[PDB]
Amino acid sequence: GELQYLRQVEHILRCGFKKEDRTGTGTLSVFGMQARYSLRDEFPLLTTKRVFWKGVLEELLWFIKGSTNAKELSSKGVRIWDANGSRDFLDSLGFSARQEGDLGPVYGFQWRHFGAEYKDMDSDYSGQGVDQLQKVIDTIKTNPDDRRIIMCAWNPKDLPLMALPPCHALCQFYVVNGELSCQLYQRSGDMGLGVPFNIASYALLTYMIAHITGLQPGDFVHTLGDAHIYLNHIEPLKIQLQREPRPFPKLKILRKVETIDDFKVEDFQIEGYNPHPT
Amino acid sequence: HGELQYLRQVEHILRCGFKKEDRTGTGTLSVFGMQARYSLRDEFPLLTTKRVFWKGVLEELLWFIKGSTNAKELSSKGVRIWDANGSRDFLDSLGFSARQEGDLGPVYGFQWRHFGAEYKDMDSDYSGQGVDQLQKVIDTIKTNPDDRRIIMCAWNPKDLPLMALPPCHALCQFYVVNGELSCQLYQRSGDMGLGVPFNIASYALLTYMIAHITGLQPGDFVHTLGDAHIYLNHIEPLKIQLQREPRPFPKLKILRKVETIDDFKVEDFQIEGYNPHPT
Ligand SMILES: O=c1ccn([C@H]2C[C@H](O)[C@@H](COP(=O)(O)O)O2)c(=O)[nH]1
Ligand SMILES: O=c1ccn([C@H]2C[C@H](O)[C@@H](COP(=O)(O)O)O2)c(=O)[nH]1
Ligand SMILES: Cc1cc(NS(=O)(=O)c2ccc(N)cc2)no1
Ligand SMILES: Cc1cc(NS(=O)(=O)c2ccc(N)cc2)no1
Repeated sequence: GELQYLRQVEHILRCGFKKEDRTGTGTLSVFGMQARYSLRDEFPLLTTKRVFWKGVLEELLWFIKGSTNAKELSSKGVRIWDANGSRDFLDSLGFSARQEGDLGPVYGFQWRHFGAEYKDMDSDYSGQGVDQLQKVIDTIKTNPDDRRIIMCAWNPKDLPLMALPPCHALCQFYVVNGELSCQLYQRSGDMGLGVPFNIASYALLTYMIAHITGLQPGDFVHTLGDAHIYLNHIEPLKIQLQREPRPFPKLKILRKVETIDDFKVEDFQIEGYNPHPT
Repeated sequence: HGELQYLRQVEHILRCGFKKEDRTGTGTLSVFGMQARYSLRDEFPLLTTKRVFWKGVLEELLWFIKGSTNAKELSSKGVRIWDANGSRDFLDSLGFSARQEGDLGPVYGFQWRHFGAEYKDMDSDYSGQGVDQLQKVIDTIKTNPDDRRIIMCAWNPKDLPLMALPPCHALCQFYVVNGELSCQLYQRSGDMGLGVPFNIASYALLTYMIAHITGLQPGDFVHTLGDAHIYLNHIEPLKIQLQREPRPFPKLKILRKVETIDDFKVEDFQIEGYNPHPT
C-alpha cells in the first residue's frame, strides 16, 4: 500500500520537470497522479516517516463542527492554520477589518454551509447554506448506488475571502458490496510534507462515515493535480525511499457513534504504528 | 498508442468491476477510481475503435462557452444530446412547469461563466454577474502559468436542485510547464461505452482552444474517473471492440489565429485523418 506513495515520489524525482512556484523556491513536478490505498483491516498512516496523527484527527474534528477559526484548533495543540490566521498575513490580503484567527469561508464553512453569505467566524450560520457533509451521509444511507455523492470545498465565489485556496477541491464517496470508498481530488500536493497527512485525513473521514453508515471501509483513491517535491527536500526523500515500509497500523473506534457530530478525540485509537524516525 | 489506456480500462472493468445497480435500475459493471493520460502533442485523442460524434463535441463546447442553458440553441445546430432533458414533460417532472421548453437550468454554461449569480431563466441577462471562471482561467494562464489553482468548477451544490441533471464533469484544472498546457478533468461518473470517448474529446478540444489563445502548445489531457462503469447490455459489443486495433489518432487543426475564447466558430476547426473502425 505504501509502495504506491513511494513509487509516486520516485516518479517525480525521475520524470518530473523543474517548475517555479508562488514561493519562488522551485519544485520537481508531475501533473496528474493517482493511488489507491486499501482501508480493509488497515489504516494508511505512512511508516517511512512519522505523520502528525494528532493534527489529522483534531483538524478533521475542527472541520466537522464547521469552524473557520484557527484559534479553535490551536487550543488543541495543533497549529497548522495559525500562521494563516495571523494578523500580518490577514492584513497582507487586505483583511484589516478581520479578527485574528478568522480564516474566511474555508473547509468548515463550505462543508456545512455551502452558498451561505459569509460574514465572520463568529456569525451564526445555522440552517444556512448546503450541509454537504450530512447530505453525503443521508445519501449513503438512503441510496448507496448514487453517483453524485460529492462534497466540494472549491467555491469560486468565496475564493477571494479565504485565507488561501483549498488544496482539497472535492471528494466523492462510493458504495459497493457494503464497502464505502472515497476519492479525493487534491489540486496541489507537497509529497514531502502535506501529502502523507492529507492521505490520513480523508482515510479517517472515510472510516468515520463508514462507521455512521453501517458500512466497511473500502478504498481511498488519492488523485493529485500538481504533485511536486520542493528542490531542497530531495535529499531527505531519497533517504526515505531506501527505508523499507512496515505494515500499516490499524484504526479502532472505541464506541458506537450515531452522528458525525458526536465523534470526539477519545473515540479513536491508532494501534500498531511503528514509523521510521526522521 | 494512447487509446490503449482507454481499452485497458474497459477491460479492467469487465474483469474486475463489481455488478452494481444505478438510478435507472439497468445494472452496470463498475470500478471506482481510474486515471488515463492522453498526449495532445501533434495528435488529437478522438477514439478510433468506435466513431465519436465530433460535430456534437465541437458544437456543445461552443454552446458551453457562450453561456447558454437553452437546449434549443444547441439543437438548432444539429446536436440533440440535451433535448430530452429540456423537454416539456421532463421539466414538469422535476417541478419546472413555469420554465420554457429547453430551459436546462444553471448547467455548465451558466457555471463556467456566471458562477454564484442568481439563476432566473435561460433567457435572462447575466452580463457581469457571478464569477467568469473560463476567462479567469485564460487570464491566469497568461499572467501566472505556474499557478496551482487554475480550476474551472461546474459542481455547484447550491444550484444542483435547479439543474435538469447534475454535471458529470465536476471540475477541470489546468497546468503549464515547458510551454505546454495540460488539463485534468474530474469526471464523477462515466459510461465507458458512450459518454466517455465523447467527454475525452470535449476537454481535449477545450485544451487546444485555450492553448491557442494563450500562445502555448497542448500538453496532456489527464482523464480522472470516479464511478467508471459499463452497462450490462453493452458488454458484448465492447468485447468485440476490444479486439480491434486502434488506428493512429487524427490531428486537429485550428484554421485561423483567434484572439479570445468567445471568438471561436465551428469553421475554425478541422479534424484531419480521422479513420475510426465501423460498427
Ligand atoms: O493540505 C495541504 C495543503 C497544502 N499543501 C501544499 C501543496 C503546496 O506546496 C502548498 C500550497 O500552495 P498552492 O498550491 O496554493 O500554490 O502546500 C499540501 O500538500 N496539502
Ligand atoms: O458527459 C456525460 C454525461 C453522462 N454520462 C453517463 C454517466 C452515467 O452512466 C449517466 C449519468 O447518470 P448519473 O451519473 O448522474 O447517475 O450518463 C457520461 O458518461 N458522460
Ligand atoms: C493552511 C494549511 C497549511 C497546511 N500544511 S500541510 O501540508 O497540511 C501540513 C501538514 C502537517 C504539518 N505538520 C504541517 C503542514 N495545511 O493547511
Ligand atoms: C443530457 C446529456 C446526455 C449526455 N451524454 S454524453 O456522454 O454527452 C453523450 C454523447 C453523445 C451521445 N450521442 C449521447 C450522449 N450529456 O448530456
